[PDB]
Amino acid sequence: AECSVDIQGNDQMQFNTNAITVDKSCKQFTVNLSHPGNLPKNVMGHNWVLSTAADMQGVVTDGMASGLDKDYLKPDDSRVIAHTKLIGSGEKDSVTFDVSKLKEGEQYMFFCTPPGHSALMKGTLTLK
Ligand SMILES: [Cu+2]
Repeated sequence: AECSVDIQGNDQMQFNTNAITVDKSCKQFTVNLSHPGNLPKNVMGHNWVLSTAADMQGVVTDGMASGLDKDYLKPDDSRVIAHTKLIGSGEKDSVTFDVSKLKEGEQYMFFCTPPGHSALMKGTLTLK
């Protein structure tokens, strides 16, 4: 409903949006991630990861280094505000997070951390 969004990552390393708006009065927000296509998780897995704009580089750098078995996220990374798990084609995962984690006027970015994906699979998240 108003406090959720559906996003897709496909076999061509595309998310289907580059901008998410969250109603600032939502108590929680949910992202429902899915993966059209047929490529398996070990080839074309995707996740959905939220951080500040400033933290994204570091999250991506350490995430890509962390490997498939760690969903390409640094374990215990305090910069990651919220994340789904890593999913392959035909799979689905949802994450819910507390909108009080987020500041009106702050610049947030969502992105996919797997090797080769983050520059191609990113966007803004902003409160309205
Ligand atoms: Cu991806």
